[PDB]
Amino acid sequence: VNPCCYYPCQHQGICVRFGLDRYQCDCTRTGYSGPNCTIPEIWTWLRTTLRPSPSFIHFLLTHGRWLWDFVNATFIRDTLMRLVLTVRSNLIPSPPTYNIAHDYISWESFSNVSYYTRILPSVPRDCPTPMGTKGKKQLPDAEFLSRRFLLRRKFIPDPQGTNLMFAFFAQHFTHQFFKTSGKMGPGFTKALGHGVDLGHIYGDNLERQYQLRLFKDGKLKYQMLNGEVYPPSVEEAPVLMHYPRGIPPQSQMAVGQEVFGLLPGLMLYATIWLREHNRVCDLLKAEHPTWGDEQLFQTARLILIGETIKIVIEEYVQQLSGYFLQLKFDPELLFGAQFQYRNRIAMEFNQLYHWHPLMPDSFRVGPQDYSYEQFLFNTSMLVDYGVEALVDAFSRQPAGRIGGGRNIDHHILHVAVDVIKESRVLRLQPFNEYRKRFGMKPYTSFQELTGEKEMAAELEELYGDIDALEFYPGLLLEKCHPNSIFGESMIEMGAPFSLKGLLGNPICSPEYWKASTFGGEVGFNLVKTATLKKLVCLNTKTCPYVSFHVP
Amino acid sequence: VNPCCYYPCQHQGICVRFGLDRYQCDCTRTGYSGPNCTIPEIWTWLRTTLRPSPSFIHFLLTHGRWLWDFVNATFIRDTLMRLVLTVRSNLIPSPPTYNIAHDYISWESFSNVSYYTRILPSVPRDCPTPMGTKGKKQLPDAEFLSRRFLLRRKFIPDPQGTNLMFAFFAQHFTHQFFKTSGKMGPGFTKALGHGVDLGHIYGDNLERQYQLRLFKDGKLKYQMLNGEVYPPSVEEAPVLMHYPRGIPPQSQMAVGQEVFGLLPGLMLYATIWLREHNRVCDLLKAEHPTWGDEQLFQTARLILIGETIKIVIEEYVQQLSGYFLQLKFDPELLFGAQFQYRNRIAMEFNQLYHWHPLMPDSFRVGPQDYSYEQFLFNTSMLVDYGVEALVDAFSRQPAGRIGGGRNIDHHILHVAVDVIKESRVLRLQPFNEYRKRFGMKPYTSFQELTGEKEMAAELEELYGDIDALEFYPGLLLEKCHPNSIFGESMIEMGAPFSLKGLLGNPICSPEYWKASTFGGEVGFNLVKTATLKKLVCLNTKTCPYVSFHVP
Ligand code: HEM
Ligand code: HEM
Ligand SMILES: *[C@@H]1O[C@H](CO)[C@@H](O[C@@H]2O[C@H](CO)[C@@H](O)[C@H](O)[C@H]2NC(C)=O)[C@H](O)[C@H]1NC(C)=O
Ligand SMILES: *[C@@H]1O[C@H](CO)[C@@H](O[C@@H]2O[C@H](CO)[C@@H](O)[C@H](O)[C@H]2NC(C)=O)[C@H](O)[C@H]1NC(C)=O
Ligand SMILES: CCCCCCCCO[C@@H]1O[C@H](CO)[C@@H](O)[C@H](O)[C@H]1O
Ligand SMILES: CCCCCCCCO[C@@H]1O[C@H](CO)[C@@H](O)[C@H](O)[C@H]1O
Ligand SMILES: *[C@@H]1O[C@H](CO)[C@@H](O)[C@H](O)[C@H]1NC(C)=O
Ligand SMILES: *[C@@H]1O[C@H](CO)[C@@H](O)[C@H](O)[C@H]1NC(C)=O
Ligand SMILES: *[C@@H]1O[C@H](CO)[C@@H](O)[C@H](O)[C@H]1NC(C)=O
Ligand SMILES: *[C@@H]1O[C@H](CO)[C@@H](O)[C@H](O)[C@H]1NC(C)=O
Ligand SMILES: O=C(O)c1ccccc1O
Ligand SMILES: O=C(O)c1ccccc1O
Repeated sequence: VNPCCYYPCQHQGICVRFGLDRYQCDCTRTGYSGPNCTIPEIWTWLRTTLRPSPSFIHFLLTHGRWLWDFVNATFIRDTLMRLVLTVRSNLIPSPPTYNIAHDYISWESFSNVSYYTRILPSVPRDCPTPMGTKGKKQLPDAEFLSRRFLLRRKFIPDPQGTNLMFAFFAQHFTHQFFKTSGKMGPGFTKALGHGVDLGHIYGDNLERQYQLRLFKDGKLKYQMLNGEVYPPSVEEAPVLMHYPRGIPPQSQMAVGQEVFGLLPGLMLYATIWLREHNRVCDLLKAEHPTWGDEQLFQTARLILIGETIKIVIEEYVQQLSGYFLQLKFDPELLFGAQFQYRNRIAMEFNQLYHWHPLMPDSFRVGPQDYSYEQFLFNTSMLVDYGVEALVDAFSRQPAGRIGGGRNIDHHILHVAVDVIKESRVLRLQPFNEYRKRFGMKPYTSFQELTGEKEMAAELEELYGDIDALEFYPGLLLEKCHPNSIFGESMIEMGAPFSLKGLLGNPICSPEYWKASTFGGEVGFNLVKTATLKKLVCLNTKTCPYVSFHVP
Repeated sequence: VNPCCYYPCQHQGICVRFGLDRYQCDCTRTGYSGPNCTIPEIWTWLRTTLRPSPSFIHFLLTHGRWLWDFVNATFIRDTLMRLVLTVRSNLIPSPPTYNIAHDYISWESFSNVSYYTRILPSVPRDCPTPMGTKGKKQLPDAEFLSRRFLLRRKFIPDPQGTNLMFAFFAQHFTHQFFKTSGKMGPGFTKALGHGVDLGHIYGDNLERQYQLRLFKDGKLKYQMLNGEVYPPSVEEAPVLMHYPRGIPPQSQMAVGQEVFGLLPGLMLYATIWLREHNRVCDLLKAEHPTWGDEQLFQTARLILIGETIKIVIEEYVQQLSGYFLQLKFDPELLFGAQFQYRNRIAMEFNQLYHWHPLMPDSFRVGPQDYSYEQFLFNTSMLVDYGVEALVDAFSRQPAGRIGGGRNIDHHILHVAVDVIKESRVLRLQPFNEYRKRFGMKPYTSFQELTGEKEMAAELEELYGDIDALEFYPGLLLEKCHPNSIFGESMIEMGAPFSLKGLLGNPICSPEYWKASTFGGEVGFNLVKTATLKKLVCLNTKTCPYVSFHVP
């Protein structure tokens, strides 16, 4: 039996098989010694014995508004902000390690970027069970598993007050790096940027960019409807889009992210960001009359990437975390650390970001309450209503609790079923293993995972061992932090993926974080001072209620 | 007139144009303040006032064998070795900056790797002269310039004792990252690895790899001739090669670097390294009976990359530098520094590596003395003679002095003419500017550059201003260090390009420099203990004189 199936090596040691039987754990720089990397070093032991519970830390970061307000106003902010950054980022490896194709480091894994990387090698195809050593020889029927525990019965709204504006933002945003290759199979991605390259705006390939490009003042092609700016028509800018057959080019918006074409929510943001890139071009042109198209274009894109990363950290992540510490985007807090300004999308991080439970039961656009059947492909709602309008709406309606269970609207429940299946193809290791890998202690019972006894009892008969509970179901079915949108593992496993993928962008490097990179103090400030509100409102005839938090 | 043409911004400040006229220098983190980044900071001034002449340093590193021997045996070795590494690496920017297409940072420059990057933006196409502000309005006719100063009259051998074994090594080696795209124009490269990916052995693209692959024990296809191993035939492994029309597949060796097909020197090494990869596979298979093709293949490639980087630093660079300090390859000397494990090939670094003057007047293979006319495409010399034989030969014959002037054999003189021309297309800035950029003070006269008065006088009438002397000619025509293969600028500008491109490989990162990456302590040591001699001799029936230094 493959010894590595027993996941022998601890604390990130590497299981290497030898001989027919045998295996050896590589505990290089692990912090532990021993045959399974279990015997700590004085400092390592001392370090972990004092490491305060993730739960505790969370508690602190969410209480004492008063105390925190003071802190946010002292230097201690940056101090912490930096600390968070560093310690968080360390769990994610760089350079990348393994891929769907290699549970080893190989030059090809490091070079071929069509692959999504992974943090934990697959459960060896020669293990006795589909999870390794424990559990049933067959896993719960996803359809069922999804219908029994992820299927929304009564809408549970997210307590943080996360509204639709955030739900759509998160969607649209994450759809620039999660873009699994259809024809290539799972574990392959079309987004070769692996990060925030704003490729869903400019196109995932050069040709497609040139298509959406106006080639005048560095602008992106667009069109006027009701004397307002929207993306161009597929007719105008002949790019490939995904619209149900029967919808004509003249009625399709060309945009950069083929899929975005079906959900006014997506196209809404796609219009704001287009509008923005065009506006920035005009600014640049003022300062640089001597500038050319590309120079302008290229520079604008650099600025937006800046805007995007700021809004994402200070407004988005703030909301999602509910922390009282005011997060801050300042790539200089890292100029002292040993950070690698590079990022590669993890298949695990893709699963984890399947926050479908945010989606509501019905989409209320004022007195009007639309159905999925009226939302899902409506090629007119955007133009009809207008940016400002829809923004106000989405800003007001709440999105559902993410973690917790049974909160995924049936219209998109299939997605989650597919996620489970896909996971298995990827031979993803067990939830409990990942619990460890990301600093946590594994669950000892289904009753501990979920906060209750009922479904914890069924999962038990279903899976057979907490040590066999899968990644995604484990993430979605774990008990939620007091009044949080989700629980411990979501944060403890997601945050590193998130923060490494945000600071590890070439523009956060000391090399590019020069004001010249952005066209001067002008462009630079745009980056240094972005706001979700400024984003919408400067590109709309009238500023509505804009916020990730429902009023 | 474009103000940036005057190269106003000092010490790496960035010239940004503004308004029709105007310009502003971005001295962010430059070390200087001021309108042109000229007013130092106390520490910066203090730092440069003590910075000992590069010449001095060189002197020290080349005398006192006695004193050095002691030092090489103390910890002080590592100490220095590390220092060299860090301080050297800093001149090369990471992430990369500009490209043939953009004299600005642009996401596209950071993403599109078909581009060779550059350290210094081009001389703006709107400047009054082809070099900016100084010099003639037309540059010296390359053909002439090459015939008057680079054309060998009497062979000057390199004093360091560099032989042909080194000349060919350097050639073959550098032909894995210098691989300019024919159909794409200058400034475009086919080697998307930008470093030591050993792509000239395994192929520059996946398909081509699979072609040269045997798919058994992780081996590379090969063939037997005289009961000895050589690469396979183009017939056997149908890969694309470059052989004059009329040479049949059955008579062509398939190898990985299409061009290598024409020069027994290249194919000689290509055979050694193939032989090696196959041998390592056998080792791996012993330890890992349970291993598969890919696992074996992939792992072997990782080990060779290791071997290659060791031989390159400790034997190759040692010889080429003539230092008494014993250089050392230990990626851990960097685990403390803030280094970025990534590398991108500089167009400037490509020019600089055009060491054609190494090539002899005639190739002596024992009593036999062959002509270029008998060497240049001889599809049999290798098989005829045998690895061991040719190795001994090349190890004994000396190669010419690189720097100095008039030492390029006429058979390949065209190459240098083309280099000059190509430079101009790239609109490469002036030698003197690069002198500064890499820490040096610019030459004040042609007589100072060259050690003499004669040709210094002609270059003067030719160029018109030392401030107009071009990159390559300036490198090749500058006065050689006492008994060195070349002068100051070659080392001061080449070493950083070299050392950053050697340590900035993902395997030198603390993430991959685990013994598990190489299949265990076995593979690991292969890397940790490589020798040019071990390389040849373990793959040959008999060990000959092998060395980069002529006996
Ligand atoms: C009207 C609402 C939405 C619909 C109809 C929807 C549907 C889908 C579908 C069908 C897929 C493809 C996999 C499959 O075949 O099941 C997908 C993938 C995914 N969705 Fe959504 N989704 C919605 C909202 C969201 C939101 C709000 C987010 C952001 C949390 C999100 C995150 C993801 C992610 C990250 C993937 C993976 C994409 C990839 O790897 O290519 N989705 N979604
Ligand atoms: C029999 C000896 C050699 C011949 C016939 C030769 C010839 C050439 C030729 C023709 C090119 C293409 C450019 C052109 O059209 O002129 C080339 C490029 C170059 N050679 Fe050689 N060379 C020889 C030895 C060397 C050696 C010893 C080195 C190593 C120092 C070297 C380094 C280079 C470099 C780096 C390039 C640029 C390649 C690229 O960018 O694609 N060559 N050589
Ligand atoms: C990246 O890796 C994938 C898988 O190794 C490569 O895709 C396959 O490549 C082989 C050889 O060309 C083909 O037989 C397959 O049909 C390819 N497609 C898929 C979906 O597997 C891909 O070519 C690699 N890309 C690079 C640039 O190396
Ligand atoms: C890398 O950059 C080069 C130049 O920008 C791209 O090559 C050109 O791309 C355009 C659009 O496809 C074509 O019109 C040219 O014919 C292409 N070839 C050359 C030699 O310029 C190249 O496509 C880019 N590669 C990527 C992956 O972005
Ligand atoms: C108020 C104190 C702020 C400290 C900020 C540290 C950021 C959170 O750090 C996280 O802590 C977890 C629990 O120790 C670990 O498991 C994670 O690896 C780590 O990223
Ligand atoms: C015996 C002393 C060894 C010192 C090793 C330092 C490595 C050489 O360092 C070089 O020195 C040059 C001159 O100062 C600078 O111009 C270069 O930028 C730097 O890389
Ligand atoms: C190492 O791990 C294996 C598998 O979990 C176990 O059987 C073995 O006893 C462990 N050895 C030690 C010393 O912990
Ligand atoms: C599309 O939405 C509009 C409002 O924007 C609504 O009037 C119309 O009926 C919808 N069409 C469909 C097919 O749902
Ligand atoms: C800045 O540089 C320009 C161009 O070399 C020069 O004309 C100008 O006088 C300089 N200004 C200062 C203060 O050095
Ligand atoms: C090729 O080299 C061999 C020796 O290896 C020599 O005998 C033969 O004449 C050469 N052929 C050519 C065309 O130079
Ligand atoms: O810093 C965090 O804890 C965090 C948590 C969730 C999402 C983003 C984050 O930065
Ligand atoms: O360290 C150096 O000075 C050096 C010089 C030339 C070539 C390689 C090198 O490492």
